[PDB]
Amino acid sequence: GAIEACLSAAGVPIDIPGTADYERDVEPFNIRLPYIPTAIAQTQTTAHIQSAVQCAKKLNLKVSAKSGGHSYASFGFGGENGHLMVQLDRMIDVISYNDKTGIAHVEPGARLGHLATVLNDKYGRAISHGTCPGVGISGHFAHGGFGFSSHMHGLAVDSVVGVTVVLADGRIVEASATENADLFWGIKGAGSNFGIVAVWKLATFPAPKVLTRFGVTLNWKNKTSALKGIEAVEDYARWVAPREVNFRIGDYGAGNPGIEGLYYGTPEQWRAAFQPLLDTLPAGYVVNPTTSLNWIESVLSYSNFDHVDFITPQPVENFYAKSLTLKSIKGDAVKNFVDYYFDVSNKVKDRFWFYQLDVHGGKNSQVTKVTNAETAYPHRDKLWLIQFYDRYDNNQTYPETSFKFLDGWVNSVTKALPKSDWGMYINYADPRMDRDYATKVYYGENLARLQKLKAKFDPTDRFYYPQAVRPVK
Ligand SMILES: *Cc1cc2c(nc3c(=O)[nH]c(=O)nc-3n2C[C@H](O)[C@H](O)[C@H](O)COP(=O)(O)OP(=O)(O)OC[C@H]2O[C@@H](n3cnc4c(N)ncnc43)[C@H](O)[C@@H]2O)c(*)c1C
Ligand SMILES: *[C@@H]1O[C@H](CO)[C@@H](O[C@@H]2O[C@H](CO)[C@@H](O)[C@H](O)[C@H]2NC(C)=O)[C@H](O)[C@H]1NC(C)=O
Ligand SMILES: [K+]
Ligand SMILES: [Zn+2]
Ligand SMILES: [Zn+2]
Ligand SMILES: [Zn+2]
Repeated sequence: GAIEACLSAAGVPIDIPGTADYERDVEPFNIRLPYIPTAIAQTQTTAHIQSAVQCAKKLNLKVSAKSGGHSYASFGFGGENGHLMVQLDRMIDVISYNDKTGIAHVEPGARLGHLATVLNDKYGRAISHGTCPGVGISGHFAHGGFGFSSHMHGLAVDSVVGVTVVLADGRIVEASATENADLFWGIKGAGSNFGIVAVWKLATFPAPKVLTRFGVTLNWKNKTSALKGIEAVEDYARWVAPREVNFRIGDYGAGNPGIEGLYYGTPEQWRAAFQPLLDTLPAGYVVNPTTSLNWIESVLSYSNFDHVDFITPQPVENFYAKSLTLKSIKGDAVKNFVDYYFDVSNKVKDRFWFYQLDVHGGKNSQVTKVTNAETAYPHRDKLWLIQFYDRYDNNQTYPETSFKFLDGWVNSVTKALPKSDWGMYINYADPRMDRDYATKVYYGENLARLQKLKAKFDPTDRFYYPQAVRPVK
């Protein structure tokens, strides 16, 4: 067909329907949302990426990059059938490392586990990114990237010092603080909007030698306990929590909430740093035993797998997810949250679900040392990052009536807050919002600048997906 012929003439490898490569590359991480691209360009070089974009232009197609394919909305496909899909996951190398500056150049199909493995094993270096080893560098870094080092060292995006980008017109350009700084600003938080990143240029830190994983089983058996407890954790997060502590409250057992965390220091140093919160928690919590880790052991520890060096996709899932970023959860917000928690959520027994309340902001959070004005990322004024997750078996159909579960929980918080108090996080992409509403909540106070930037770098909407920023001049 026209697109196949076009790709072939340009020397761009293409997946053939019916082959193993096609079957692998076309599989969404969220099998709730499969999409059928018109063709899959399995790129090996920056030139292939540029050729693919060129082919999209001449055949008037929409083009979408897929890196680790972890988009909760399958946006790597385009969020709909019929795009040219630029499949990036064979481009996995740390192109170069500079031992004078600590800057690594990295290909856009490297997964977080593979990246961490190469930087640590080969160079003794580390970056602050997410926990899941199969996640793509590109989708992740482009929109933020939060994990168990973000309090200490900031977002994955905060490591970005430069990018090589393929634009909607197929030109290759460099972006950094001193070259195309407007484009650089957009890539660092809304990067799916402005081109396909071909090379990430990343600042690293020495791989930590002394880390302690900690956990506390909270044992909140009623509404009172959970209200008092979430309050105690916010206060600590807002005012006390030292730089070295990274943690969240999570519940993976429909009523068995815990704190899990990573501390930059010894077990004794953690205990002293956390003790003020321990003194305010409702009585009946149990401090679980600590685990002493080095950098690469910690990556493995929070993995949920027996290895981390992933160069292929991780097992697919079948789910819906939502998110919230909040200034505070105090007042009616936490009251409504806890009611719903016990009256509704804890009686949902037919599938696996979770929430995570991430300590994202607060006084000593590195995330918060960058303003909303400095990069595309719009949540620098938010203490909490919240994930809600609703997962069925792969052989089951996600039922239409099941959406209202996470919808209800999110509403219970939002109805209690002014609109300026909360947003949503595009790395926990929720496709059940129209283009205008979603970009309002994903990008906050930065949306007006993003729209103007979009009208400069993608006026035709070549990179269209249902939740892309609108080009507005
Ligand atoms: C599946 C999964 C996701 C997780 C997990 N844990 C996370 C955590 O510890 N911290 C977080 O902050 N987020 C976590 N997430 C969510 C993921 O971070 C997001 O789902 C990321 O967006 C995933 O990125 P990726 O795997 O690369 O997703 P894609 O579906 O390929 O792309 C998403 C988005 O990005 C665009 N895009 C891809 N590639 C490029 C390039 N090269 N240039 C520009 N834009 C690109 C896509 O088109 C799409 O729009 C844990 C788990 C298990
Ligand atoms: C919620 O649960 C907690 C403990 O799980 C309750 O506190 C316990 O119950 C009574 C009343 O305070 C005390 O005699 C116990 O010793 C408490 N146990 C612990 C471990 O502290 C609390 O009362 C409950 N709140 C309610 C039911 O409203
Ligand atoms: K198609
Ligand atoms: Zn590897
Ligand atoms: Zn308080
Ligand atoms: Zn293994």
